[PDB]
Amino acid sequence: IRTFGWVQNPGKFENLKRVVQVFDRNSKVHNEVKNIKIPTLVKESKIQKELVAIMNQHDLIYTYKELVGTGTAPCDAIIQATIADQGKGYIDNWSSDGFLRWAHALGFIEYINKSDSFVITDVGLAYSKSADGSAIEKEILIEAISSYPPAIRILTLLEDGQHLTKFDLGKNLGFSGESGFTSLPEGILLDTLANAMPKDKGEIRNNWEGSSDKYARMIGGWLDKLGLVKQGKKEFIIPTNKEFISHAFKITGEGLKVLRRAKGSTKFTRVPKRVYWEMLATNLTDKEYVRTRRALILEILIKAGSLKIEQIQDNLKKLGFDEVIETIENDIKGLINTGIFIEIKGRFYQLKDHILQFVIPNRLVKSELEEKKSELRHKLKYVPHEYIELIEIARNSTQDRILEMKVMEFFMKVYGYRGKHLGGSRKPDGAIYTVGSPIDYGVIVDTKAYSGGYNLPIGQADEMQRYVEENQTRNKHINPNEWWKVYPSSVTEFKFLFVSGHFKGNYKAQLTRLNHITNCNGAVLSVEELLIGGEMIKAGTLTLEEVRRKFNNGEINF
Repeated sequence: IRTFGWVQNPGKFENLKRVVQVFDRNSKVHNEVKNIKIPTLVKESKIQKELVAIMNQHDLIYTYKELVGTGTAPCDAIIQATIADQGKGYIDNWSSDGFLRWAHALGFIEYINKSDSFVITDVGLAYSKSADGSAIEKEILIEAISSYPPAIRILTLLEDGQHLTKFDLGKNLGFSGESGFTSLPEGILLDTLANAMPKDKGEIRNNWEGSSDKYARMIGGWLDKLGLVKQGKKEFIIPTNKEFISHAFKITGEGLKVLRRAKGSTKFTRVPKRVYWEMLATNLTDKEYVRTRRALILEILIKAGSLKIEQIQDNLKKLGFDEVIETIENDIKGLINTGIFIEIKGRFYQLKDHILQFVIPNRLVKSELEEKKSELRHKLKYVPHEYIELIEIARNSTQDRILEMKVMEFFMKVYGYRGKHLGGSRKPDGAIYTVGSPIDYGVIVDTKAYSGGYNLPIGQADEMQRYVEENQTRNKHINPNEWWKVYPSSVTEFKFLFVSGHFKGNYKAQLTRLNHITNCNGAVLSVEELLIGGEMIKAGTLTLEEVRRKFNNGEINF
């Protein structure tokens, strides 16, 4: 199982070409690589004789392995050897993969499922022989990218002349909210930037980003170099101050022409867009099942006219995929969010685009986590479905940050709390409070993504005791950042909360101890109860004064 259609890390277009010119038997690089680079940088004789040989065939076809190899490292493959490092004389198996994913995404090479192999295409050879810097090579490049949905999607989001950051773009890019397509609330990120030390501002301004923010910056950078978009820093007035984001873009004249024609408002047909099963889901545990489900919905829309979600669900069921209307609706917003045009008029959907033939490989049991996503999408009628994605995100350690921001955002936007997300090693992940309640109270929050079920290690319970007491003592020498100022002075009653995928073990004993030392009440909250409690605030069957009483030094269950 592979994953394509999305690249996260930077590379030179001059290196992309070389990667392509290797599948073309009559190019210089092909010979240069197989006749010089490989026998030189590839020591282990056996693989060395196997690779040049493979590059020696008449009709060239390379398997994933032959191109990417393995890493830890020595030269293990073709791509590795045709591209030198940014200093070895070759690149690793990670950067090799980005380049493979990149060549494939723009359509210069095609993937043959089941054979786990690639070959050059029609436009790839033309790209290969194209003169460097010529007007024709540029032409080939712009046509290639126009068959790439995400690029078309980035262009659609800037069509009105808007000036947006990678975050404002990322939130409406791909299958938004789920793992692999996450975006950091801009407003929340600028806050961390405004109160940061000038020595860390740069890293936060450019390396603090969600998956979709990554893709938006990359795709946006591709379009910039081709003249379809213009990258320029966006500025903001953030009072603790002034801040700016350099990864911002704005459409151009040549970009609107490309979009106009891609929409179908021109005298020429649009460029047929390439879509593959491997692009309909990335870092999702159940990506094999989900990829198929979204693939089959695309198909139905394709061979059909105007349809009602119930008919789509109906057509889907015939294929053996028992889905609920809102899962199908979320799957469609993602298709739209990746570059495909599907008009929605009232209760009817109708695809209006030109997509080519893609193969659904091996044509699968729904996992317990997806069934839970399905249950909550068809149950929580007020909760923006995107939040239900936190149930899976909360089980991945690598996702603390987005978990951080997204949980605080839900508190303020859905529950109705005031306050904000803090984060860092000296501040709690968030500090929220109420206004106008019978008893206005404050809350100290800490979140944590963990796989399996948090038992609340004494280490994290240790870090929370520090926040609760610092809000009691409030000494500027102990903590010069006086974070507690976030709270209104009138507030005197505080609570502490730990939020995670789900809890198990003797977490209660930790709560009993912290309550005894600080005298404050606290609790633990599973992400699913966070959502359940937020849909109640909205349904009207739960109040912020009822939450107050939930802190009983145990687990909260609404």
